[PDB]
Amino acid sequence: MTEGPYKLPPGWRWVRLGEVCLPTERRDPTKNPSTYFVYVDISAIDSTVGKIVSPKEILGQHAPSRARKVIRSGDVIFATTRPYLKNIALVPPDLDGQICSTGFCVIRANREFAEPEFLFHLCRSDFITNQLTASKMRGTSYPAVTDNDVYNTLIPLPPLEEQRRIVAKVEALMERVREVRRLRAEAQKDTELLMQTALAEVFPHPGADLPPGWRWVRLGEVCDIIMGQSPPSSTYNFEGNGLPFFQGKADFGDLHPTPRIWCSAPQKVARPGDVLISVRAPVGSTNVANLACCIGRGLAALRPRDSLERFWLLYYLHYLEPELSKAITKKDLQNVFIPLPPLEEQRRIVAYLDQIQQQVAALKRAQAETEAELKRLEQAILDKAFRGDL
Repeated sequence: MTEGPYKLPPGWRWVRLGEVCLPTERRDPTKNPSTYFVYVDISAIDSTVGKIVSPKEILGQHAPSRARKVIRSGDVIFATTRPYLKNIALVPPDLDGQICSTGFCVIRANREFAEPEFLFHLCRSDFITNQLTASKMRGTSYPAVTDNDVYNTLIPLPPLEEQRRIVAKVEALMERVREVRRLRAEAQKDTELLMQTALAEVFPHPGADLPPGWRWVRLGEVCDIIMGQSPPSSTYNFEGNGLPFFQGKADFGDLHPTPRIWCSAPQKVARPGDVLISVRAPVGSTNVANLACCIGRGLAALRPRDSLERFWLLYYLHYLEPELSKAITKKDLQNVFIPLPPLEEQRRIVAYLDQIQQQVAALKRAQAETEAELKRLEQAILDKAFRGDL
């Protein structure tokens, strides 16, 4: 209504960006051929945080044709090409009187109405991007975004004092985001070390001391071992005839293999529970069977006897992966020594390792890629800022 795009706190007002900007000028550095100037092009900007980080000092003689807009301390420069990339930055004082590409719209705050830092953060918002119509679907001969298009966008305008307060809150919030990323990185490192340390303790070299009552056994003693075989070609089908067939490591998923092809003549069978292990090319890699299935040349299946927990075996094989990864013969597998606690202690220790393993996995995923996390979290902060909610 009278409220504009959305309702602002008391005392704020809606204006076009241009209404709080000043005129800007151009200069041809080639007119002082022996004079160095500093040039800010698109490549000079880190779009993730909106900072001029790599401008180039250039001899006037060699000024690029786009090098014509004079920038001043506190200007915001806003690329009119691909605006969604956020090549948008605040000009520091060291760059006063230097030059940026004509590809930037130069937004110079009229300090009677707007703080440069407030304009900078405002201009990084999707709220501005989303107003630039020439960025949306284009028909024949539609012009690209112009400087006037940018100056014409609507912006919420608090009093100067509140602008400065909002700038401080936005910058502090963004710094906390960085702090958390660093912390996560540290946790990832320490948690991985924890897992590695825990496995090394419970899985000592054969013959090493084990708590009384544990025994060193050969896997063959507490595990049925089945070497996979290639059935006759022509017994494979996709009609669900027989059992899913897994040739080798390639046919393994994150934890369990997913059925792709069947074999009507199941030769070597693995059941739910059994651990699958690659005995071929990438030796030692592991999965667990979740369905009755059959295995080929590339796999062995290990079926724990009653004195051995599936997951104790799995952790051990994973811990041994570097050794196992130098084919693998039945006798090899049967001859592997494993320390064997009573079932209750295997389960107690597996519960502990499971907690760490889940934490390592979570920490791995919780670290989002940098450019995306920073740009989209920035946007969520700006949305709060420009509604008056900070």
